[PDB]
Amino acid sequence: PQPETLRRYRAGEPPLTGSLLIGGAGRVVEPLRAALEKDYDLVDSFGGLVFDATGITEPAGLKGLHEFFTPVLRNLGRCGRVVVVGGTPEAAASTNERIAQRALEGFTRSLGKELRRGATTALVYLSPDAKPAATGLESTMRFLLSAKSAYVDGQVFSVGADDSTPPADWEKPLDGKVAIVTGAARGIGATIAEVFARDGAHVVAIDVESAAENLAETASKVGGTALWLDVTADDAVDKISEHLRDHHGGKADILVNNAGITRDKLLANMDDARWDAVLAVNLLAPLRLTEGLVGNGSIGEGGRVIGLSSIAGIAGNRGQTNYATTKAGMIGITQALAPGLAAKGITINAVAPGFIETQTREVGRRLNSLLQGGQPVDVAEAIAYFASPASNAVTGNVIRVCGQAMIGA
Amino acid sequence: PQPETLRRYRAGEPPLTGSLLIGGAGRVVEPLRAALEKDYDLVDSFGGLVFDATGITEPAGLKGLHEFFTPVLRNLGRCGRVVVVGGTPEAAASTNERIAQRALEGFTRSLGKELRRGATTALVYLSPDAKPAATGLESTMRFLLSAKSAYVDGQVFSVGADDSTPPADWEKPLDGKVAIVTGAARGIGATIAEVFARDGAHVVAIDVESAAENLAETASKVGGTALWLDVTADDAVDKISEHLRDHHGGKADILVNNAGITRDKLLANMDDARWDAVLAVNLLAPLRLTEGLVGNGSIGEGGRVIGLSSIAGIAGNRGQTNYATTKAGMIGITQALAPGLAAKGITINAVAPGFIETREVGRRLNSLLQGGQPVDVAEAIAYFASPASNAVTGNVIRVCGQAMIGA
Repeated sequence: PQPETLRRYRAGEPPLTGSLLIGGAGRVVEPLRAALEKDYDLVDSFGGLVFDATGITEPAGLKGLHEFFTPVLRNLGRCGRVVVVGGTPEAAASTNERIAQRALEGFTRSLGKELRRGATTALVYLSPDAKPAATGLESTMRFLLSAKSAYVDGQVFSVGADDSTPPADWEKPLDGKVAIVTGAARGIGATIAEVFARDGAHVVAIDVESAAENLAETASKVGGTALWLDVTADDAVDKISEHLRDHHGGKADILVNNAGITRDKLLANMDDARWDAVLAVNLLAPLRLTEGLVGNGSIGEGGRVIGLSSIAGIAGNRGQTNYATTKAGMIGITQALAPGLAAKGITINAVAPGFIETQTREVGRRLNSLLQGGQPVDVAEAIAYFASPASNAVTGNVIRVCGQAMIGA
Repeated sequence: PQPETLRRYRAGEPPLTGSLLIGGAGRVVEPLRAALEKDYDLVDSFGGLVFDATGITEPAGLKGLHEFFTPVLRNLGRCGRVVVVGGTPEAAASTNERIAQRALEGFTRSLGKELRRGATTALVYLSPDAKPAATGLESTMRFLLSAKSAYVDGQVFSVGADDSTPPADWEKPLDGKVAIVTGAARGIGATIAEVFARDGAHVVAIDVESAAENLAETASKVGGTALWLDVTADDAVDKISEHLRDHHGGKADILVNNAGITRDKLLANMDDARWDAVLAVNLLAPLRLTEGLVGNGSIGEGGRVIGLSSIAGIAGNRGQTNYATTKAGMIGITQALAPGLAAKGITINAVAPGFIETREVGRRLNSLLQGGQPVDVAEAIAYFASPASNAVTGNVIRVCGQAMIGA
């Protein structure tokens, strides 16, 4: 009983390898069909199973989940996508509807732990205030119903009421956009830059001076520019804005707060410098860069801020009272600023990676529904989803990229 | 690292095994000191370490956690208690403060994973509209700072703004209260009935007809009354109301929705009966009983509803799409009904047990290195049931020894 080689994004291929079945009842089934009609193969294997649960307003109606899924799970293909779409529970028209809509999460997390051959589950809630066409839902569904979401599993997405505008080209969604990526010389940051450039964006790649030639290498590979910077410095916002003005028209559309450090130590053995330095790089700097780049006009309307939280921030981790406080605080930034940024036309989100390959580890690779570690592209893809200019109805969200890792809160 | 023999509640014993250090800065350290002064040993080990974080309004201020805890952890006693008290992040007076208070949860859960010898952590949030005396905070701090909270670890408790009255005797907190406990013939339900009776309550023990014999025994052993019936039936609310009318002036103070069943099957193989039975017992019935008993005034002002969720309903489990959906549903009832019930002076909360002895892998995969005991789940429920926990509602607390599994 072993790990599937996971399907990942490749130019030119259809989003799903099988057909797309949209079932259930409520307000989303018909407009989603109309929207996905021309790029997806509507009803082969099922590449995708979508259930509209928005019509379920009492716990007695949860039966529809069973009635829809049980006959069709046999036909779900390799790396197939299961998504349940509900109404935001707090916004339901009754306490019965709230209970039912909330119950949907026990279902989708459980079904993630049953699906085979790299297939995944997700739960998406849509505001009851979205218009009937649900154009604000489309970027979320397109990311989920595709190879891009390869390592995102068992999670919950929250879409608001606003309408969206599709990008000129769904395969080039970040075309014309300027994106700043911190910690961009290596690892996940370098890959965010890559996936960003692939989607059409011009990247400002930031890292510390010691990451020298590595930062130039990334910058060259992605067709962007290298900016050598300590993000904790008093003058970081000024220097970032100066580079924007000198090389990118004074604006950025996107900021990815990817740079991060660990200094693991048990609390009983913790020193001031290890606490402070991790707090400075991981929490204080992304807060200062977000408030300062928005505040000086560098990032404005249509803007996107994505932070890197992590599983240790949600579940805790031994020797990481410093790091986990900062990753929990990243979630705080994301939740606290979302209402203010909305008022300025900016979204803010966070991606929380689990076990991702590449510079005990055995357990860490195995302990998830997908039976394997993730790849840096898997995290980059979740982050580009949020960066989309059609993702304006997504804000306040924290999405683990973890293979449905067992560990949590 | 070996598992510790966990200290559990026994009468006449001190709540903590060493002294109680209360530190930090904000609106809570002083009034909390004043409240716990006569019943605790304020400052031989530390039996408890409480840090007031409410003063922290910026991320730069989180260093106070370390400055408080780091020097004193050396002396934290066996089965010791660490609690950080913060201010509800949603209610913060600035986005900086929300961010800093939100961040406290990475801190308490990571520290849960470091603490040795049985000792546990908790985060408590207190509404910024609570009065300076913080009397609504007292039931939660007293549960946490005692042996009763033995298997609760790494969790997050949410206290509102309302004042509270202490019971006449903190050791008999449910004296003169009437409690309905479903699924009470055996197991966790029978133990809830016992702990309730220990705490001075009159228990109305409910279970099914086939359990009539076992239910009678339990009722006699706790000094309560048995009432067998099928909680799914059209007449359940009537039979219970009728029973209350007879024995307890038509009124119950507490309802515990403990009855629940599993019919495990992968969804690909799920049949109608296995889905429907599990939904009916575990979700439909508790809801209908709550709404019914509230609806006819059997549960009124001072009321307490407590539901059994479980870790399955939070994290999911293979072969439990039915049972998980019901247990997430119980969290749904908790959260959805809290606002309207609060207007009637009733709280509603849920406990979500982890691995409880009643196999090798789930026993050990928690910070406490051991499975729980049915008493540990009972205590959590009795904590919410308290007449002094009226400022505690809409909470979901796991009783899992800080099991690694989660969402």
